[PDB]
Parts: sequence; structure tokens; C-alpha cells
Amino acid sequence: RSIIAQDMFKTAFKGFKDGISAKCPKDTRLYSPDIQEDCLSSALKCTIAELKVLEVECNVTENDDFMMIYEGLNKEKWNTSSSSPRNCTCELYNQTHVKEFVENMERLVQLLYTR
Amino acid sequence: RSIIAQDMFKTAFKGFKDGISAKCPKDTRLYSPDIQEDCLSSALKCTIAELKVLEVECNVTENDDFMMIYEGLNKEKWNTSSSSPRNCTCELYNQTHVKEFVENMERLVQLLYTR
Repeated sequence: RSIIAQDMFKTAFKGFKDGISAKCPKDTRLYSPDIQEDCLSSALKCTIAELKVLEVECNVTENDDFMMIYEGLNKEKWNTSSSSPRNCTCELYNQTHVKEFVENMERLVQLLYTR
Repeated sequence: RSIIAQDMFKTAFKGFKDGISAKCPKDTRLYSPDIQEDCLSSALKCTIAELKVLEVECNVTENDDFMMIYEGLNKEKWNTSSSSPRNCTCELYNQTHVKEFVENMERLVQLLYTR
């Protein structure tokens, strides 16, 4: 596991998670992927699309943490492999508020480094 | 291959190798370990050790780039292993000017991310 990258994601997820809520409409709801073994690659494509959604509806400019999280998600090469990979649709995930969206985003990124 | 960490090195190396020379005495010299297959581990410890000799020779006691470089090396877990490993001696390497030192250093980190 690349400790250098997990450490930047740690700093970036702490600074980004703290300012949000108050930076977004309470009415903002985002699709929040889980860590089901056979859909991690879907789960990552959906986390990325909805970060974009979080962009256009939130006062997140120009967050150093946000564009670190975002560009990190698109360039890092994760092990998204399993016995039986499947496709999952973004809109079939739960919506939730911003605080739990990145929280779940963190948990997913950690899982990916764990393997 | 951890593209997030490699890009943080790349930028930190470019934003340092290009500023340096100007930031050190023209007569500064450093021992520059190379990438012999069986001396990777040594080569790492001497690189870190001459970073310190460069920390008092020049400014760089601060510097976002220098700290990221230095901290990356002591905390990232490397595959420095071989079938016939050997203990190299830092002062048995070639001494070089500060800019070439960081170039070789960039070459040693690229190699260890390739394996």
C-alpha cells in the first residue's frame, strides 16, 4: 500500500469534509456508493460523477482538497477486481447529504488501498 | 503503480531540480547512489542521508518540495529486495552537483515504483 497517497487522501478528506454541509444547500442529496465486492469499479465511476454533481451545486471553489480528491480518483489505478465483477447503476444507490457522501467516499478509498 | 504518489514526486522533483543550483553553492557536491539491482536498499538510505547534508549546505530546511521529497522517502514502503543483495557505502558513490543529484534521485524512485 502506497502510504504517501493514503496520507494525502487523509489530509484532503479531513479538510474537505469539515467545510462542507455549510457550503452546500441542505436540499443537496448525492448518490452514495458502498463497498460491495463485485461493483467497486461501478462504485468508483459513480462517486466520480456525483463529485461533479457536488461541484455545480456547491460553493466549492477553489478547494485544494476537492480537486485533489477528484483528480486523485480519476488517475489512481485501483484494484477493482473480484471473482464475479458486475455493473451497478449510480441512481440505484442511496442518496444522502454531503457529510455522509464524502465519509462513504473515504471508506471506499480506504478499502481500495486495503487491497 | 501508484500514479498519485508518482505524480507528487514528479512535481516535487521538477519544482526543485529547476530551482536548485541557484539555491546551493556552486561547489556543493553530494554522493549520488545509482540503481544497481542489488544495492537498492543502501542506495535509498544514502539518498536520504545526503538530503540531510543538503539541508544544511543550502536553504531547504523549509521548502514544500524538499519536505515532501524527504518525508516521502522515509515513510513510503519500498520493494528494495533482490536475490543477491549487497551493502553499498555512500562515500563509495560518485559525488555530483546538486541538480544531477536530484535527477538520479528521481531515477531511483521511478525504478522502485516500477517494481
